[PDB]
Amino acid sequence: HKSEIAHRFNDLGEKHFKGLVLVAFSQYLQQCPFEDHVKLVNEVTEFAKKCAADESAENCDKSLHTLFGDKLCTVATLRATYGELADCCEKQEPERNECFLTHKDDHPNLPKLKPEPDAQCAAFQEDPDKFLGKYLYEVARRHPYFYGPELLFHAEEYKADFTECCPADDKLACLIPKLDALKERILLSSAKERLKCSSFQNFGERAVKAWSVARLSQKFPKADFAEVSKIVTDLTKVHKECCHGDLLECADDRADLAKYICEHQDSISGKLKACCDKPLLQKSHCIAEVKEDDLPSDLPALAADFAEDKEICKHYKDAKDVFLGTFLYEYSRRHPDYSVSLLLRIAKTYEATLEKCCAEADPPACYRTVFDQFTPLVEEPKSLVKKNCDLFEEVGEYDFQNALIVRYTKKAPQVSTPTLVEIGRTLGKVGSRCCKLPESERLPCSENHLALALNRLCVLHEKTPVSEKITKCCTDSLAERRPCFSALELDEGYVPKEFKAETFTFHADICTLPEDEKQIKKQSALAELVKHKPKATKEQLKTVLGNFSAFVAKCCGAEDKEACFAEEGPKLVASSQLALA
Ligand SMILES: C[C@H](C(=O)O)c1cccc(C(=O)c2ccccc2)c1
Ligand SMILES: C[C@H](C(=O)O)c1cccc(C(=O)c2ccccc2)c1
Ligand SMILES: C[C@H](C(=O)O)c1cccc(C(=O)c2ccccc2)c1
Ligand SMILES: CCCCCCCCC(=O)O
Repeated sequence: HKSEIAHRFNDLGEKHFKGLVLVAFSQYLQQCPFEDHVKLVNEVTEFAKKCAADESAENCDKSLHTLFGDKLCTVATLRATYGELADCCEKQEPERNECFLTHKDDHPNLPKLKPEPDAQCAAFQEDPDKFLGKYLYEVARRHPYFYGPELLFHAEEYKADFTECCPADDKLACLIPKLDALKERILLSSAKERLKCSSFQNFGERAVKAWSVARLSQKFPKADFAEVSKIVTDLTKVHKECCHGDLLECADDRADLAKYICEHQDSISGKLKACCDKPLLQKSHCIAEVKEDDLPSDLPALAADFAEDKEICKHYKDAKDVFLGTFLYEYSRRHPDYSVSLLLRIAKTYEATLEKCCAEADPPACYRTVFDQFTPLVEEPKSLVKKNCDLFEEVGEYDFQNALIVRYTKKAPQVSTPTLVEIGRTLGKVGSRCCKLPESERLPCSENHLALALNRLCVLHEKTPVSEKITKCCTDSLAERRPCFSALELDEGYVPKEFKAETFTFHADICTLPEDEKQIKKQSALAELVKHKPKATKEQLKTVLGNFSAFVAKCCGAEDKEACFAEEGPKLVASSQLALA
């Protein structure tokens, strides 16, 4: 391949090429308007077309990193708007691309995307290509680590909605509950992918491989070790490329893997039939979200190879990577009822037991009971899910969220109120999605979603560290994160936050808000109560938050709303300090 840009343009096609180039530049240049990005994509596409025609032509032989970085570094007002990226532009490759990746702005703090059914249908009918382009741009610049090919698929779902609802007489009623649905899927898809890039960033490639082996083995328990290894190998390279901004290489390798899985469908899973008779982007997405295959009847007993065999210490010392790899593969297949992080905890415990037993006088008598060391690792998560799902089913999403906000504020009262509310709210919505499932599917649903919310929190903590306890849980071990976070207790060294009257002061503006923005104001007050009175019992806090809810409802239903807030507000504040003693 003489011209790498021609190669990728030839393989991907103009439509997807333009999309992936837009995403690539949007994820870095988050402040630059859409119009300006379009002009940048047009110039890049023109260069690809020229190179596709004559591969010996000017600068066509240069690397994709060279061409990308050179182009990024020609953008108007770079030093002023993107001072960090501007410093990278001094450097040669591969140092320059490495600098770009380091200084990629994680949370840009742009306004929330509000659907405009009338204006967006108009823009869509006017020019749909540009309308889809704008969607890629808006999502890419808000989620800088979003997988290029996956975002193209979400753009198709976005398109499908707007083709279906714009013809309809009523638009708002048609689009909002679909665009609300699409926004959740974007948040989850973005979160899953941020965990993969975070895992690479924080724990390296060996951790991503072990996670993938565990997950694919659960999804494809029919597949043999050599098949899982092949998929994990190819998928890791895909994940590495997409996470490191190599969208063109990534889109191509992802398409190839999807083509391989579907060609070898019969020996991988019987659930891939639906996925494999679909178009390109829909196929890849379907495989990624595919239901776990039925357990094979012929899954082998593991006690013989991993507990009873007299030469395991020999197998461990000599054939280590294969032996531990085979264990993780085999143990994962037979436990779709376990979370990925639980399976990696069990693997780490298997290894640790072999280290100990194989250093001592009679190893076989020692490691014979290795499987029984897993029992505690399975019960701790199973109990917390049973316990939290009982609470959720009793009190509902709102009070469950409030329960979690109190729990975490007490664990980490140094963390900002918005973050505490966001995390407690998110893990509340986990209760809503997961607790209503069959009891066996709860733990994986819960602890896998917990991994997404904890990764979120750990990314915010990189931006603004507040707690050494949090830094340790976030950086020490991927497998041990949730346990480490669960282990945290109320820091007895913490100084109760100085009481600001203004903090618990409410006005009539609260009454016009939708129900969830109302909740957030009160949930923000709950966090502030725990911050001022952290030794207050969970029951004391439930009482006071009740008084705040009663007060808001009373004054929002008043003749003079502002006179009610102004009169009753200070009284509620004063009595609450005494109630939380
Ligand atoms: C509007 C402009 C164009 O089309 O010149 C443009 C610039 C960049 C990306 C894209 C796209 O993603 C896209 C989406 C659907 C069809 C074709 C392109 C489109
Ligand atoms: C690095 C990244 C990728 O490898 O996916 C990427 C994204 C978009 C475009 C290009 C280019 O090769 C390019 C070509 C000409 C001008 C500007 C960029 C490269
Ligand atoms: C209802 C139940 C109880 O009190 O035994 C319970 C269990 C767990 C946590 C909490 C809370 O902290 C809480 C605080 C305010 C509102 C809602 C829940 C309450
Ligand atoms: C700083 C926020 C702490 C969040 C801990 C979440 C762990 C899950 C739990 O045990 O509830």
